[PDB]
Amino acid sequence: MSRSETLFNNAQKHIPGGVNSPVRAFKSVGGTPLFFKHAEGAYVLDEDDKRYVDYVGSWGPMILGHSHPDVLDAVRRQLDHGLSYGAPTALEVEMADLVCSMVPSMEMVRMVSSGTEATMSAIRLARGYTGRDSIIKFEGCYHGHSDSLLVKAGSTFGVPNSPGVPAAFAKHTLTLPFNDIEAVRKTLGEVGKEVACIIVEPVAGNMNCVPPAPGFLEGLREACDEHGVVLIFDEVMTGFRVALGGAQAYYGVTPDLSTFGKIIGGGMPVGAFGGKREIMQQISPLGPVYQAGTGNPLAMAAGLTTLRLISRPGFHDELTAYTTRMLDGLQQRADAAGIPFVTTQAGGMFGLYFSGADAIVTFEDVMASDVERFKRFFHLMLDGGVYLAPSAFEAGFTSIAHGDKELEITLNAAEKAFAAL
Amino acid sequence: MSRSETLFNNAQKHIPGGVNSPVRAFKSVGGTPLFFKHAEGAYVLDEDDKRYVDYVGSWGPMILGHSHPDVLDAVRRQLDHGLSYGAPTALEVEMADLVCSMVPSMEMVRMVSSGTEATMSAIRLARGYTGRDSIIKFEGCYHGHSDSLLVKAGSTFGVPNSPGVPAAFAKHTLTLPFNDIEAVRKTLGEVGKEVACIIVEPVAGNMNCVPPAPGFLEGLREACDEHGVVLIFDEVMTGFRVALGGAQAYYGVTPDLSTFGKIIGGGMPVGAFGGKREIMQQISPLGPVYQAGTLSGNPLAMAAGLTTLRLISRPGFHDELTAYTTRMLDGLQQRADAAGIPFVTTQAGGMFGLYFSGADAIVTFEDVMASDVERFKRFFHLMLDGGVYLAPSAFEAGFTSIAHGDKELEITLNAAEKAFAALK
Repeated sequence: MSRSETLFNNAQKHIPGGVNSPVRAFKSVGGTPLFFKHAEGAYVLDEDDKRYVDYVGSWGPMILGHSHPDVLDAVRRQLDHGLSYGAPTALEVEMADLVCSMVPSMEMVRMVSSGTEATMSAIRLARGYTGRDSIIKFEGCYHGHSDSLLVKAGSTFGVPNSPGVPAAFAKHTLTLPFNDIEAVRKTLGEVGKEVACIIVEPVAGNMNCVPPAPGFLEGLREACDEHGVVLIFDEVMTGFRVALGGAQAYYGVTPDLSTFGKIIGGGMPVGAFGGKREIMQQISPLGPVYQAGTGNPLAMAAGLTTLRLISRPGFHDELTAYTTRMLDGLQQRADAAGIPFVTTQAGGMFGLYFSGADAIVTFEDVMASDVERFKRFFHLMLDGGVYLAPSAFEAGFTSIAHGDKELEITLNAAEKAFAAL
Repeated sequence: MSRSETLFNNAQKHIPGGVNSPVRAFKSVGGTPLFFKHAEGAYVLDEDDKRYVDYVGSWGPMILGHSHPDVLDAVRRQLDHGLSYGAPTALEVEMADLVCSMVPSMEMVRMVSSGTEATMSAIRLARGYTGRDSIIKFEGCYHGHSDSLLVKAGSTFGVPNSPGVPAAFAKHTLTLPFNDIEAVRKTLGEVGKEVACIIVEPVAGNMNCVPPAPGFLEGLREACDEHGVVLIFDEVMTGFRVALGGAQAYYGVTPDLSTFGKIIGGGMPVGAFGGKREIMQQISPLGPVYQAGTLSGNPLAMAAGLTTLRLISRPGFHDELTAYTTRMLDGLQQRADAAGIPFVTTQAGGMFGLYFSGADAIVTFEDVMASDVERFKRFFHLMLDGGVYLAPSAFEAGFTSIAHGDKELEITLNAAEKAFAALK
């Protein structure tokens, strides 16, 4: 019995399912989860001293690799001055200025504790700004588990998708198909006067990685313009990763509000929301809209260091090039083994699919892929020293620490895994 | 033009109101906020290098004082392994076991990113467990700014209290007066079959410090038992501070769920919810209820929190905090009396409240609102002049730390004597 199996057994007594984060229980891939105790560069180390090339990166933040020495040094130096205060700091001013200089759509920005809180605040601001109650989201997108997002389409605009959520809290949420601009236009033509905002992951990352179809994001911008709707980009995963200026820069579409995740905290817990000044000015204390969440200096220090380091010229081109080499090598080995396989990519974000589709465009494409084969592939890849996302429905992430040695390990593991399928 | 004034002016361009946390803008006390750059023990240092005796303690977490060397050392050693070295960790098991051993009502516990998300999860679990939709909260209590809590009483149970919140999201939230057990019993007699939970700060901390009236928490427990309602204690501020086992231990009332934060990350952002096993086991992945605020225990918060929780378990820790706090409040009262300034205080362990009021005691939210809030604002700035940093709001509890000793008491009392002399 391994150290991870022992910890997992012991964890069950006081932690539901043995995990604080549900996906970590391996229910989406089978087996018992690995416990980790160390990470460095492109690698994570489990409690049984096995080292894996990491393609989760704590779900996005670790674009510099784990334990980048400049980031760690910045946190170490900040530690001397205290873990937190109850009051404003110069670091928070530096961070707000830097983020708004890097992402032009951000004219003002707020730091909060999480992406979930950032979503709550952004939608509430959109509702306050427009005087409208309803929102549009897309099936397969994730913006946090707040009650009015725990909903599916109504056959009332929405109905709860899980227990503990009152029906009334779902009635203002419309759920439309990702990458279906005509459905957006039709819905806004019918009830657009009621819709405060459209929220979207510009690259979906929580139904595996699904990039936007041609014209989709541009169509959302135009439809929102025409109907007076606030366009919200959820860049918790895509921010500073698909490109320096995020998916909005990469695809050239400017939202009214954006949410950002732990990358701006260099890996430490944090979230942010920001965007057009006229909308942001409604937030307390100068405006009447309450904020969900009430700037940790370690996260600010880590994030400032991280954002400066990834501003090096060519950073995302290098990251993109590694990712393409990896996906190319995977496709080559899947083709050689006769395994239907297709990939998606947006910068340092990728998706792997056991599917015969020519391209993954819709939620239906995702759900139609061979999930059971992915589960087997995941465990075969663990055997080869590679740690993919433990779910067929989660995007993967590369880091600047991934180099020739990690690519060789990854491709050799995949060759053996494909042979065993 | 001080460094803090320059920073506040520069912060306005890209941060709304110049602050990330609205109360930090000093709108509740007037003037412009102090920016801080260092803290140690009982002291905070502003950007102009003035030191203040601190009674905010980062709003609760710093019960050991700021920058406790053993806590900092634990974070430094944990740093050697990465900011987030992944998936479940042994530290998270160690934390869950320690919390449930220290707070016996917690049979299972989850760590999340904030107290706001802990509340969202705990209320959702209560709704799922009971099959009921409505909640009871108390006027003046704060559990996070989620939509269904941004509500006031209806004259439909609740209505939104601020813009951007649909009316439908307020209809299931009932608002009752804190410390009024008879109003709770009347409400449950009328609509109890609709009420999934009562959520309460067992000591109110977000309308200044208002301890529970005799029989109030016991009455909530009896009424919840009678009506099949889940009792939720919000111990984000009271937890590990009113007593080692929280306000639930101090007052001897056991809730069905509790929320925690602040002290359990040692100063780092984190929140938690936990309680009865039958309720908690509904949470994903084994049960059907979705969790708000998933972020597997970030290791620096787990290391800082484990070290903190062990240090505050030292024998007599909270007795020492209480004893300091009583000397301080007695000395403030003496000096206000000497100056002919109406004044009353509240205390619960390492939490306290200062009130410019002629009331014999502060029991209700109306008591808090009736007090002389403008005098508090003047008092706050006079205390800053004397090197003391109180909570910058007449509606926020104050906090003492184990680092507060004779020197800090002397500074605090001498500052207050000068401040009371300037108030009239």
